[PDB]
Amino acid sequence: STGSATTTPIDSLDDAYITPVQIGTPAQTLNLDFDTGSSDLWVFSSETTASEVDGQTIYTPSKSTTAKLLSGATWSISYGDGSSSSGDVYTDTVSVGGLTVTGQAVESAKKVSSSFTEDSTIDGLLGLAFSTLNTVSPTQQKTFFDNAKASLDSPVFTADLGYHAPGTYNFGFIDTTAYTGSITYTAVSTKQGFWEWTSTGYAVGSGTFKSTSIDGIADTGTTLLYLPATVVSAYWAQVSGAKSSSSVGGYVFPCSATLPSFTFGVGSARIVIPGDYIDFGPISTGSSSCFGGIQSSAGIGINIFGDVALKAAFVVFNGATTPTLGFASK
Repeated sequence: STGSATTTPIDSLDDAYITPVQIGTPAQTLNLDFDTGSSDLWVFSSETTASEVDGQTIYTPSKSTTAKLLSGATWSISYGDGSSSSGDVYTDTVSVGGLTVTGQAVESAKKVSSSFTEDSTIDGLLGLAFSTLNTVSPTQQKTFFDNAKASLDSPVFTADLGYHAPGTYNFGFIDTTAYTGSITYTAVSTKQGFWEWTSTGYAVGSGTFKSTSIDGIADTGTTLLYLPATVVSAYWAQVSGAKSSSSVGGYVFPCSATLPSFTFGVGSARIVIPGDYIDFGPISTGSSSCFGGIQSSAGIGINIFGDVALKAAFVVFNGATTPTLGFASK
C-alpha cells in the first residue's frame, strides 16, 4: 500500500505545516502537524476543556462507530517549546491520503497548554519519530508509521516541505520526480528515539565548506534550524547588523538585509538553504528587526534540523530494519 497527502504551511512564515488526516467512521478530518520529533498522535477533541479550544476542529469519538476507549490508558507530553498536552486514548481507524491503519491509538486531549489553544490552525500532532518515545501509559502505543510499515510497498515515508507553498508527505514509495540529482543516505541512531544523524559540515553563502561533524535530529515539528553556537555565529557574522538579543531570545537582523544561503553536508553531498528561507519576519508587528531562522542550540542539548533545513530538501525517512535518512536537493 501507499499514501500521499499535501502538507500546507499554517501561516505566511511557514511556522508549521498541517496535513489533513481522516479519523473514525464516518471520517472526521483534522489538520495535524506531522512531527518527526515526537511519537504521539494526539488531537483536540470533544473531551478537551472548552476554554482551551479556540477554533480548532475536534475529534468526537462518540460519533465514530469504530472508536473504542483504550481502557486505563492516559498520555501526557511536553515539547521543547514549553508546550504540553494530556488526556485519554481511543483506538480508531486513521487514514492519510489513501493509506489506512485500523486500531491506531488516537490520543484525545483533555488538557492543552496555551500555545496550542492560541494556534487555531493545528488540530493536533501526528508523531513520526520512533515508537519508543510514545507517552501512552501503562501500555506504550505505536506511531501511525510503525502500524502501517509492514503493509507499505517499502517501509519508508518522505517529507517534501515547501517554502511559502504546499508540499507532500508520501508513505510507502519514493517519488523520483520530486527531487534533482540523487538521494544521499546517511546513518541514523535510534537510541534517543529520534531520526538522529550526523551532518558532515556547513558553508555560509559562497564561503568555504567547513568539514565538521554535527549530530542532530531531522524534526519536521520544529520550525527553525538549531545548530552549535560556533556555526550560528559564523552565519550571522555575514549579515550586517545581525546580533544575538537576550531580550528577544535569539539572533535578530535588520529586515532590510539580504540573507546569505546556508549549506549543510549529507555525506559528500550538499543541501543549500536559500537565504530567504532564513527570514522569519519582524520580531513584533511593524518592527524593522527580523527574527533569524538559524539559531543556537546551546540551550537545547541537541542540534535540530527543523523545517528551515528540511524544506530545502527531499527527505527520506527509511524505516527498514536498520533505519537511515536520505536527502536530495530539489
